[PDB]
Amino acid sequence: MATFVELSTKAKMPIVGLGTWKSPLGKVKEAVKVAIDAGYRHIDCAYVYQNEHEVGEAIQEKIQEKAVKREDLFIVSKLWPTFFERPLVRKAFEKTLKDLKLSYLDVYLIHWPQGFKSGDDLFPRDDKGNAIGGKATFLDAWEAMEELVDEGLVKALGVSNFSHFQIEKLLNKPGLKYKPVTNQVECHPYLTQEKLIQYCHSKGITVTAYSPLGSPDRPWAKPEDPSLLEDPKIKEIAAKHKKTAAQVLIRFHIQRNVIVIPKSVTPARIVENIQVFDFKLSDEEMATILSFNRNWRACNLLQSSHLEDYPFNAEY
Ligand SMILES: NC(=O)c1ccc[n+]([C@@H]2O[C@H](COP(=O)([O-])OP(=O)(O)OC[C@H]3O[C@@H](n4cnc5c(N)ncnc54)[C@H](OP(=O)(O)O)[C@@H]3O)[C@@H](O)[C@H]2O)c1
Ligand SMILES: C/C(=C\c1ccc(C(=O)O)cc1Br)c1ccc2c(c1)C(C)(C)CCC2(C)C
Repeated sequence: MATFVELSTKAKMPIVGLGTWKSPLGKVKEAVKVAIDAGYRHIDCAYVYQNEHEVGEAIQEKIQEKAVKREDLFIVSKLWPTFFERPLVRKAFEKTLKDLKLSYLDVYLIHWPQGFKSGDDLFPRDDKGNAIGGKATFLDAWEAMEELVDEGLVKALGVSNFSHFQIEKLLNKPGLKYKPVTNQVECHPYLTQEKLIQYCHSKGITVTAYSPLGSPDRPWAKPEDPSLLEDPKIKEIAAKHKKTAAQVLIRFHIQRNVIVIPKSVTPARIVENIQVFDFKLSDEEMATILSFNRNWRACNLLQSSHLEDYPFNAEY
């Protein structure tokens, strides 16, 4: 049973959620069911994961068997950047909600700030594999998303992979109806996001940490790339508490009041990843962990730097 981070809307977002990127069909349903049993109330989803239909099946199953009430679940999905054109925003959302078998989402995020070529090719790219842009912007998309909140289909809106410049562009848009309640970005001891977190918090925006374990199963991983779970200095701290490295990496975010969404389809690990409310990292331990900041991203497979609004060039 998790503590919470309060949003600007006063809604309570569970500080630990379940990630579902690359959760396979046939394992993700069981993953969601084990997580709800273990006390997870926050599930992080996306159109682009192409598994929301199986997540929906699992959620509905657990609501049916009285394991959990809808209003105690916090469901998040994301709009993919091939759907920034107004009518596509609605159609994309409708498929997401249809797949999830829900009547509303708790938060709906812009997945990525750069617009891609519009339509149902989710990864439009040239021969060399660089992304093909579209003319619709994240501001166009936000406009259409705000309707969903007007209609009660989404409780709050958010962003993902935005630098502070792009959040400024959003916050400083004349005639804005709803503000982002969270910015979901990569965060872990090698990418501590100190400036970005400070910025978001000062604007009443929470931060959701993705890839908190360094996404160890990412396909583009080189053995030279650092590994957090195998990091001796992380493992020292885990040992001190007789906890696992994974548990330390998750607890790190909790103690910064940052929401964190570790992904697993392994029942033992799903349970392990929420056993993080019975210990506390000392100040010196937090300081030590923060010192590991390398500014290293597990997640930037996007050959999209040539397009406008690329978020990762900025200092923060
Ligand atoms: N907004 C975005 O752009 C964006 C981008 C990336 C991710 N996300 C979200 O954030 C979530 C989490 O990030 P991520 O999936 O990239 O990587 P991650 O959560 O850092 O790591 C997941 C990997 O670690 C393994 N694992 C999980 N718990 C473990 C434990 N206790 N001990 C050892 N290994 C463990 C998992 O294996 P098994 O699954 O085989 O157990 C999986 O291979 C995603 O699922 C997604 O919902 C969002
Ligand atoms: C994999 C993907 C991005 C992506 C995937 C998952 C998540 C997430 O939230 O977990 C988040 C994200 Br963000 C992507 C985006 C653009 C492109 C590609 C993949 C490939 C590599 C297929 C070709 C080139 C382009 C640039 C079109």
